[PDB]
Amino acid sequence: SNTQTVLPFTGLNKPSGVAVDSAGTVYVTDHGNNRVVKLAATQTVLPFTGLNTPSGVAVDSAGTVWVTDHGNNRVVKLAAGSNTQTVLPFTGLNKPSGVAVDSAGTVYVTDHGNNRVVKLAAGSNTQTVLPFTGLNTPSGVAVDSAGTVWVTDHGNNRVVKLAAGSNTQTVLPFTGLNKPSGVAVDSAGTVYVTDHGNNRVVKLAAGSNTQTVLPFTGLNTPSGVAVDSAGTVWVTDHGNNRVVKLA
Repeated sequence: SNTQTVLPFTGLNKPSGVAVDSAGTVYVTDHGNNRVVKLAATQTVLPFTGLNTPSGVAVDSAGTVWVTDHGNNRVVKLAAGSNTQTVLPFTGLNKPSGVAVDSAGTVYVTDHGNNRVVKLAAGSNTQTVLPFTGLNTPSGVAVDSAGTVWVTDHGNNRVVKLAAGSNTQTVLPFTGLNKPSGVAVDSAGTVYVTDHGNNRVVKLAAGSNTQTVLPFTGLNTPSGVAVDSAGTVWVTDHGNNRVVKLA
């Protein structure tokens, strides 16, 4: 589509990240109000407590929600319907900026202050550090079925990926990025990036050597992106306190 729609969230303040689950429920981290809200396919506020500028959210097939609680250097999780949040046994995080979960329940976090990406396997209590190199203030992460990890390397204006069990980081052929802030990948392998400083969302179609600019209009400093099964793209339009979607 070429016409966006604005999602009917209310009272957002600098939304920072967005996730969509298999039933089309949209979750948003409302950075300026220290909360996470959700809209089923009238918003609901999830029962997190003591969040400090939440920066990213991910949701798995069971409906468990994970949030990077940036100002408290931690990752918190709510199981579906649960009333108590759990702090995950990550250690050493500094200003965590984003989170993604794969089909296996493995949790990946961009550890922005430490220029690294860390992961916690499902059923594991000990994190591992991924062998990215040269990151600077990584801002977002996405993971696909293959277990390939994509990261927006915000401080170097680039997007990098790491294949599963590999020592090989690939720089994706995006062009002219300015503080890329979020990344999403769809089942076809298409990669979508929010280009924060250029007020645009770009996309590298699977197989393509050059990026395409999605037809959003009016964005201001977009901060995060999620894609669903049907290729609908959701973007947190941070500067306008709103969330937009494009079919």
